Amino acid sequence: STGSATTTPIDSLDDAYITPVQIGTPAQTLNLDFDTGSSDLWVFSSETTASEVDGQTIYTPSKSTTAKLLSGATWSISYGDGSSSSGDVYTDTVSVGGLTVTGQAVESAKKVSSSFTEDSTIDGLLGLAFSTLNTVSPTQQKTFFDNAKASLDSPVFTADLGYHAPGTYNFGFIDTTAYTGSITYTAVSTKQGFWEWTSTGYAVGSGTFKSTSIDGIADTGTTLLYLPATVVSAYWAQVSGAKSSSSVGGYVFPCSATLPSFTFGVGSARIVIPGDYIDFGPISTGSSSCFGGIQSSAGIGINIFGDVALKAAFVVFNGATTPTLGFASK
Ligand SMILES: NCCN1CCOCC1
Repeated sequence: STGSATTTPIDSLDDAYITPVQIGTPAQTLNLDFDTGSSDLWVFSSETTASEVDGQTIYTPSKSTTAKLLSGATWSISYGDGSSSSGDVYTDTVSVGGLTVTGQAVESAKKVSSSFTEDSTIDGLLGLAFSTLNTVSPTQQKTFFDNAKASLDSPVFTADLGYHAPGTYNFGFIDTTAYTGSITYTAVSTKQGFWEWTSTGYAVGSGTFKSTSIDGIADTGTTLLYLPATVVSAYWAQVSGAKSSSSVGGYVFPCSATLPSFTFGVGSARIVIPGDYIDFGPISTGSSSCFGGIQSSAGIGINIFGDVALKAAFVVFNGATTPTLGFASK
């Protein structure tokens, strides 16, 4: 089998992408943030504290004839950005772009932190990292991809995010019309539960490529590109007026600038992120300063190839027994 669903930016800056997901019988469609950096499929629900719901579509398991309460199972997650959520677990039929998984764990939120409440466009998350990071306790649950894996024509999923435009998540197949050149695959370490790989280096604009190993994760659930301070400083040094701001929380630059591209290595292949993708957006509407799409990973503990980087490529998350990651230009 296969599935194909369109993913859409939630706002004019691509702060996050939402993909419609069908849950239950009859279908209840919720717009979830597909996150390759986490492994819980959780939704705003009929159990969520009313004061913490502000415009989101909720999942009501009592209205689903296929919903089954997973007795004694609870979940509680805290993300790298400081946001959190928790609640109970049901199993239900979940479909993404025509691909159906029966008995998928759907984590019904009872509580969500304020960061979630204020994003009316995000009805929950659909985790696509390895199932070893799933928070369901005591019985750890599998991700939608992990459950679908055996039934798919090929055990893979692809991310094709658009810049200020819709994109696609495909399951079980590779669309050979969606990219230029070829897909270069690279090794993945599953030791930390992430799609963790090693980039072979970088270039700033038309500069000479520097061969240097950069371990990081392909994370569709992170908005920006987070790289070592050395790399990030060499990039922003090419932009007049760029500087790190403590009030904004990172590199800002004058909105008047046209930015250089940033290239990252995938084996002997090169993915070029256009300068416009790195011009993330104004720190406020009408502001003099704009927030950088490339930021330092110094306080995080891991480098993150977030949406700024992934939207420049067709990305294959290969879930075979020994997982690999593929990148193609587009
Ligand atoms: N609620 C703050 C976080 N979110 C994250 C996704 O984009 C919008 C802002």
